[PDB]
Amino acid sequence: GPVWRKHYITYRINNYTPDMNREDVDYAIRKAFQVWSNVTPLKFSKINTGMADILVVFARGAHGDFHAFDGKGGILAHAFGPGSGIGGDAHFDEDEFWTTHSGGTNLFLTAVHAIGHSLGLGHSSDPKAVMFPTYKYVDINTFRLSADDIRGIQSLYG
Ligand SMILES: [Ca+2]
Ligand SMILES: [Ca+2]
Ligand SMILES: [Ca+2]
Ligand SMILES: [Zn+2]
Ligand SMILES: [Zn+2]
Repeated sequence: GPVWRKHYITYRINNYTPDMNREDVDYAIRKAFQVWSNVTPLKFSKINTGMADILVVFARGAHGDFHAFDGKGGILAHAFGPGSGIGGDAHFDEDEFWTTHSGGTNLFLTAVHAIGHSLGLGHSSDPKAVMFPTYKYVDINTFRLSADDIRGIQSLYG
């Protein structure tokens, strides 16, 4: 389905979770975009004003779409495929406790998955894939895209 038809993509962090230090939110999101720029021709840039392609939002409960969040647990985040307006945007449930580590829900790992959707990927049935729909903590020692994820993204880009 839909893909970005340009190589320079922008993102903006709409608001910041109080669960984390501001700089750690910025870094987690930046690093998550890097995972995907490493395996595609895409370039990602953070902007702080105006309309970005991919808006990163922390929100809880009903927050303006059909994908209302459900309090702590269950659904952690959701994202829209490429397109105008809400297309591309990535939403993170503030009722989770976001972190840089194994405690709570790791923001970086969740953002890698969400951004996969923001770039046009669907879910994988392979539990080893980052696009599998259940969160799995892995350290940034073992984390890597799986073959399934790589094939998926290169079938869309590059
Ligand atoms: Ca958008
Ligand atoms: Ca939730
Ligand atoms: Ca929170
Ligand atoms: Zn949403
Ligand atoms: Zn998903």
